[PDB]
Amino acid sequence: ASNQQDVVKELNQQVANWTVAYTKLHNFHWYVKGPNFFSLHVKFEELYNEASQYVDELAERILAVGGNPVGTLTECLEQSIVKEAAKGYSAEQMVEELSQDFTNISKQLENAIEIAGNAGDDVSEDMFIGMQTSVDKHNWMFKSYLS
Amino acid sequence: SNQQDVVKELNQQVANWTVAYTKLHNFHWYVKGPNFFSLHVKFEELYNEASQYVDELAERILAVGGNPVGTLTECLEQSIVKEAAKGYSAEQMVEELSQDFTNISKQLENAIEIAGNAGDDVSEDMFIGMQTSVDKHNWMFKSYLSLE
Amino acid sequence: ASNQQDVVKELNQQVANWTVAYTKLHNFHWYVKGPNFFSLHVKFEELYNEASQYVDELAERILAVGGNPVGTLTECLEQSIVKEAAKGYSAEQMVEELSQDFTNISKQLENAIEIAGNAGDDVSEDMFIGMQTSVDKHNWMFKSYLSLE
Amino acid sequence: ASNQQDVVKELNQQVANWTVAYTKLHNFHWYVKGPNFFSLHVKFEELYNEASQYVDELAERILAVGGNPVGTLTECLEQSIVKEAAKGYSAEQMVEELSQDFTNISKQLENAIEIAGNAGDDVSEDMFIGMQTSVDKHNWMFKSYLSLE
Amino acid sequence: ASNQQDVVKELNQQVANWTVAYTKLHNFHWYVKGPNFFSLHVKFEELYNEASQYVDELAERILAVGGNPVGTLTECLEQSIVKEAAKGYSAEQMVEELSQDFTNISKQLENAIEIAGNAGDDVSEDMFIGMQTSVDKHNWMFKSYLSLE
Amino acid sequence: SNQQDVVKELNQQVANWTVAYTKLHNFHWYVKGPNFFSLHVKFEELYNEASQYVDELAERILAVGGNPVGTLTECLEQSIVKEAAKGYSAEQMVEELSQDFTNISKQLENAIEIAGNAGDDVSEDMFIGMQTSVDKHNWMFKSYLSLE
Amino acid sequence: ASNQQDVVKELNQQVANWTVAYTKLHNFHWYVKGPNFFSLHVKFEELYNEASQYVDELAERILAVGGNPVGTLTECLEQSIVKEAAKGYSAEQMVEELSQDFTNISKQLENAIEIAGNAGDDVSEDMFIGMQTSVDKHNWMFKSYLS
Amino acid sequence: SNQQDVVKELNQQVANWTVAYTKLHNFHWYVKGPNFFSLHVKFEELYNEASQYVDELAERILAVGGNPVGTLTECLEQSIVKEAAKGYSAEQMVEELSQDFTNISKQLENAIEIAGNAGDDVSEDMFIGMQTSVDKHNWMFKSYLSLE
Amino acid sequence: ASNQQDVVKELNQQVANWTVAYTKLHNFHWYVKGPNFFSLHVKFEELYNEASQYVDELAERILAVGGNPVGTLTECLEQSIVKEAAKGYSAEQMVEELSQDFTNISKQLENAIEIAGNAGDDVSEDMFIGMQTSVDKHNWMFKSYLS
Amino acid sequence: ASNQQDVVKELNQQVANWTVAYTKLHNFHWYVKGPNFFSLHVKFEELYNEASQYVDELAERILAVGGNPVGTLTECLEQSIVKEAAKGYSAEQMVEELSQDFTNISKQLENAIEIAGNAGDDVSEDMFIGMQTSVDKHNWMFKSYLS
Amino acid sequence: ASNQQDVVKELNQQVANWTVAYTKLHNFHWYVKGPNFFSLHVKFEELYNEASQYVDELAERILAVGGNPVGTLTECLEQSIVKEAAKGYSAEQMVEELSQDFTNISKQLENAIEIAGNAGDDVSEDMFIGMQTSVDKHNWMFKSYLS
Amino acid sequence: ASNQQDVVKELNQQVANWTVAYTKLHNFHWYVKGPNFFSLHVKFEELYNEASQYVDELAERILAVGGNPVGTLTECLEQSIVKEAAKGYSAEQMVEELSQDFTNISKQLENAIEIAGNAGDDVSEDMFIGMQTSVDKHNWMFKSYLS
Repeated sequence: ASNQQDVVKELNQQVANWTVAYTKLHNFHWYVKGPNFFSLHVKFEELYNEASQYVDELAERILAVGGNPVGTLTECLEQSIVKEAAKGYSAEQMVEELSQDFTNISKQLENAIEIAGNAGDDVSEDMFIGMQTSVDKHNWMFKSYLS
Repeated sequence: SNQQDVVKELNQQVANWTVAYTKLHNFHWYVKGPNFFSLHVKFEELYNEASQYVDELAERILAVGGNPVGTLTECLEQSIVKEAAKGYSAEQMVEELSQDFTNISKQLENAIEIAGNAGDDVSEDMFIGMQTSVDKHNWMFKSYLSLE
Repeated sequence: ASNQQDVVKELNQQVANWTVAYTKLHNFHWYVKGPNFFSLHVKFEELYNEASQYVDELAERILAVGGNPVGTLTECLEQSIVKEAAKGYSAEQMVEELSQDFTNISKQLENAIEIAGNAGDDVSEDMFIGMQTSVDKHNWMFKSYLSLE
Repeated sequence: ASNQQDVVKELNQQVANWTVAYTKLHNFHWYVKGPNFFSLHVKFEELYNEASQYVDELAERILAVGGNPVGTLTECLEQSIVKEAAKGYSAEQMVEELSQDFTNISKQLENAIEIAGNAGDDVSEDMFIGMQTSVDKHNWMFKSYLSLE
Repeated sequence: ASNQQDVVKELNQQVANWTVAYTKLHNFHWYVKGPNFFSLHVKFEELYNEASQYVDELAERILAVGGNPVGTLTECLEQSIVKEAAKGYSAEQMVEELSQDFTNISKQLENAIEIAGNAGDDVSEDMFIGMQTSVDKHNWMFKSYLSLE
Repeated sequence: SNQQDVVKELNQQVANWTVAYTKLHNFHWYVKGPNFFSLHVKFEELYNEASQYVDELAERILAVGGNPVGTLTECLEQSIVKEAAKGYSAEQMVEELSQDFTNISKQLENAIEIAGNAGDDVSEDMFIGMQTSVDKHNWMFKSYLSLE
Repeated sequence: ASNQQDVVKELNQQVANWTVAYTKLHNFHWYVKGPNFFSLHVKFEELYNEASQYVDELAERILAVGGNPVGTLTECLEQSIVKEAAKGYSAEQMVEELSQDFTNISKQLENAIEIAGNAGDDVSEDMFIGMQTSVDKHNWMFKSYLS
Repeated sequence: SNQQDVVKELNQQVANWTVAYTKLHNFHWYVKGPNFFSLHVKFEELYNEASQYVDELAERILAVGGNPVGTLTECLEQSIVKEAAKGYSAEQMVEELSQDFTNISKQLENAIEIAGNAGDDVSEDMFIGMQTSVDKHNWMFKSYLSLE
Repeated sequence: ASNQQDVVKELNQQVANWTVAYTKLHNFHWYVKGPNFFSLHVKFEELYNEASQYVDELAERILAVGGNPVGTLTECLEQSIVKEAAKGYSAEQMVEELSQDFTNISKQLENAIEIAGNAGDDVSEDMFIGMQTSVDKHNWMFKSYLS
Repeated sequence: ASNQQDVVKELNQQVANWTVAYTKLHNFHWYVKGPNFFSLHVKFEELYNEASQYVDELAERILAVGGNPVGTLTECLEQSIVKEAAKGYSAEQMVEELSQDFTNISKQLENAIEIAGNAGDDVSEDMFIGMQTSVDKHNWMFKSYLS
Repeated sequence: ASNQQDVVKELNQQVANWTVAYTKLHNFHWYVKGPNFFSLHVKFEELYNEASQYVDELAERILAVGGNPVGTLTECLEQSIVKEAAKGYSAEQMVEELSQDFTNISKQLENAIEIAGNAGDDVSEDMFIGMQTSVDKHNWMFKSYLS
Repeated sequence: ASNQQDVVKELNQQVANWTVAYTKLHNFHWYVKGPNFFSLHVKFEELYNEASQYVDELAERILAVGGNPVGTLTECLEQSIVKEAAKGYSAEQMVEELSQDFTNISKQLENAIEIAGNAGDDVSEDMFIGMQTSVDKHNWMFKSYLS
């Protein structure tokens, strides 16, 4: 079975993931090179803007259920399954890594949705579903770019 | 649970928010103190949100062939939200809204279960959307009330 | 010689009328049926949105003159000359009733305007005038919609 | 135990339904006649604009789960439960048919929602819910427009 | 072989028609009655706003070719093929008359277009085309509204 | 004064502004001189304002059960505003508009008194609103005309 | 009885009042301190923006009736019943003073409305009524803040 | 040429663009490669433009007393635009759209002549407007396809 | 008779005219003096903004028919019938010259429209008609300003 | 006597100048007459709105550096090099006076910029530069209007 | 060791400071409590949005001068003089800490401005000035809030 | 020979550069081809719109300091270090040339900034800084596009 604290853990996992992703997306936004610079430069910004929205939405949901949203970078770095950007990525490698991150995040969300549903936290469940919706959509786009 | 059970839950909220709509106007008008400007506006944002819920849930009832409660007398009879009493401080207004939102969120948890079991996933989704906002506002109310 | 208190009474009478009308308009907005559904469904919403504006305007004026705006539905139902919706109304019957309500309100406003002016409350007087302007305009539209042929 | 493939089938069923409906709504938008012309002419456009949004949303979800969205009109006509417009429909008959279509679609969506949930595709499930919400709402309006008196 | 002067005559004919129509549309906008009041009340306003745009466009074109735009109501009433509103028109009769006016104007425009082109005034020709486009479109809507059943 | 007396005053303005609407178009088209750009636009702003008055006052007449003048022939018969003559300088156009606005403002002062005495406070308010704009524009016209 | 010149005097009294109030509101906007700084800082700006609108509206009405709007600070300082801001006001004292100013102005307006009406200047009368409407509304808010 | 000949030309385009509307959705969904983001959006802009043409030309047919093709079966029977096949590269999608636009522009040149000769200057103007956009887009397609 | 290349020549003639006019309008926008400075200063900007739109519209039409739009100032200066601005123009002289330029351009457009129509290039024909529409309208305004 | 205090002095000089100018511009806005009425009437309003922006910006900067922004009309009239409007100007005289005021202000700003830079108050220096940019631009327009 | 490299160092110091501040401001935005909740909750969001703008602006300037913008949270935490949020602050303590951070940042900016100017990097200098302008303005507000 | 006249020289150099660039950017906007057509086609338009803004801003500043802004294409071609477009470039070559132009312009601006500052023309200096900021930013993007 699952309880409210289990959902808070799932919520914080995402706050952590997207806080790290927010910076990695800035890194990619700044360092991307090649013929597709203009498209990707903007696409990465659209993505980190969406990431910041998710961070705030999930963090305030944690507050709404009486929990503590991870509020330090040190904590986010410890929990996040999204790793910081290495050095020297080509445009292709950046999209490939983001695609893997989104694949991993979507998988975590499938589990988070089940946990929330079983805990009776339908609000958090709905938030995870909305996030998975956009994550899966963007991932399809990444894979198409890479095809 | 069946469709009529869900209609009962939908009307329960139409009633709650119709009463809350006027109570929020009351608080909007009578609020006093150094936080007057912030709360005067906050209460208006809340009653605008309340009117949206009333129309949304009422039209969902219509969409499933039911009759939305359309008189104040009926809303007063079904609402778990009380009308404003006489004389409140800003602190007391936010405390009461917190009580109301806590009560409504609890009622919604059950409504969600009933809608889901009846196969009314649309109404279920509407209740979830409402509970989302209700819980968010409640956190804000409790934060405002915290002793500094 | 009317006084401020007399004006507050007139202001609350309208707060009550429009609070009741606000919900009656939702009722008509939801229950209207027939070939004119789309137009009326929308028109009734425009009307209750306008009703809410009146309720707030007049209530805050009462506050501006040191009075107490009626803050409960129970009190509104007691003072309102606008009665709650009954069951089984056709679109035509809904418009007919709103027209009668608007005719009644406009008449009350004529008296309220006189009272406010006599009391020297020119601000409340102006608010009643603004309301009567819209009420009469809408009533002409209702009567036109209801005209035979 | 439904699987992803079963959900894609449900998603394409709707892509097909709404692609056909998109054109049927243009037909009604163009051929509607009578005293309610102005309201219906516009309402039908709002409906096909909404239909186009559904087609794209569901098609891109199918892509997001690795499937193939039906990309031809021929295929859509084959799967769609929504049939093309016939000749000589009055405004009332148009609304009656759309109501029947919406009733049929809502029923299909109830099943699609169950399939998606059982398969663990909560995103597609949510999309079907959103669609059913609007379909049911519009249907209530159609039925109200069609009500006698 | 038409000349610029012939085109100015065609331009003023329309300035006159639409100036008269501008007021006739206000009349219909004010006097329309019946269950279609809300839709028609608005439609007639959209039409006179469009009429005002035509009057200014064509008048300033006449200026652009060195001519004199008819600048008085008396002159407009003299040239206009659009007659002023009579009393006691039902909504249906109003739409019927506007349809006849639009049919008459479209026919005049067909000739005006030919005259402009023959005179080498391709700008005025284009303006007449734009006007005929809208006139014909509106006329189809009027005729659809008027269709029986 | 009674309601019909007020309707007469309302129609008087519907007539005035319907004629002024076309005269302003005339001035809008025929204005010439170094101030062409400013006046060409100013006259358009004025006729747009004129159309608003016509519709507002006409619908007030409808709201009191009267018949708004709906033909140009009738407007020409009741208007105290003359149609544009042939040949004006920019200075002459503004001078005539000033004359018209002065005349209308005077007519409105009486209309306001009539409406008030008849108990038609709504029409009175509409006349006041119009007089407000009319007087403001007239000051601007006179300023433009002042010798530098 | 009252005449047009009497109304012009009433109009100029307000142009003067609000010209001085415009600056006092800036002073309060700049010097307000305390926990309510953010709300009051903005509220005072909204008020001086409204004040500037009144100054222009009433001044141009004076022009419309053939009068001369007070156009110098020296003149406004001589006529205004609104006094310039002292030094060291607390947030509470600022609202208290504005409330007194609005009370005084509303009282002047009641008289100005009567004067204008008796002079047959219904346009100016209407302008005074519109001003009194907002002045009374804001005063209610000030008193509520102070309650 | 007569009015019915023009209606035939108008319906030919309603058919073409109704099929193109769905093919553009197809390309919008299936496009892949490093230019995915630019083309994904470009194709959407194109189908939105396509829907505008369909409604415009269909209502022109109505305006001349004709019957606009209102079923997919009829559009497929009259369209010179083929439905998307299975499997395209980004380059192949743009190449096919270029072929379609070249074909449509040629068809429009004739439609324009027919409309003009029939005295249907309104339909002629609509065809010209469409050809304007079609030719502009085609230049862009060819530019995208140029070997670097 | 006329062919597609003849139309391209007409299109380039206008691209050239308006490219030169764009700069002359800036010159007038900057150097205009006198009591009407504010009106003309803005009017000239509105005109060069419209000029830039025409340049792009006609140039891309040339591309659409397979031609080469004049893309250098040297070429535009060689083809343009609009001459660069002299020195010391009064406001009146500026409007007078623009009026003459518009008269000349409208005359060229009448011929360009005939050429395009005879070549079967109805799209280009329509573009010339739209340009002549605005050119004639603006010229009427110039003449009225000068009357 | 400190450098920063000298900068505050320069900031207050401008708060004073523009507070007085704010009212003088209303005066000109109301009393301007002649064939250029419509243009100047609006131009003067655009100028006082701009002036109000300066007063607030500079006043709050003074606050940002721990100083006291002049918050009374009495004080402003004492420090301002901009004098109140005299009686009955012609439109030409109004523009001539504003041009002289702008010339005087720009000269003061040149000094203020050097004082701010010398004191290391680069923020205030930047604000003075921004003001001088607009002042000089408007002055060029005034001179052009005056021929 | 070059002057331009010293400027990049100054630019990265700020990218680091604001990246950390971005998250600390989210923390305060989420955890703030008390009667001033509504005002501070929004104020802190306005501040982190502003912070995100700085990070991108400065990061891309570093790129414009051929440098490497710090693109990892790990790096930012090392260089930032802004420390992560501690446990359970009162609203007053949150504002007090931000005020100290802003005071520290403004002091760093004063130096960065001189370094940039000395290196002839006037673009970076201007960016630092822009940042200092807002930082100082916000700090004045924080201090006013704290009395 | 005066310092201010040297600044006018620097201002005109840029008015000339950007007037020529305005047309070269239209050329590239029209003739660009290849898979990056859509991105570059729009990017080049954004650049010429920006260029038009510079020409007007700098031209009117020259006017603000009593100078004569170059108002003829003939003059611009003579002073501009930006050369007109050659025949048939590849997309890559277009970006390479713009990058070199931007590098050359930025270098000129560095000098112009020092000249303006030395002459005490801080307004012109600020304008040059603003231009250099955008030029350098665009150049970083061009270089990134080129790998």
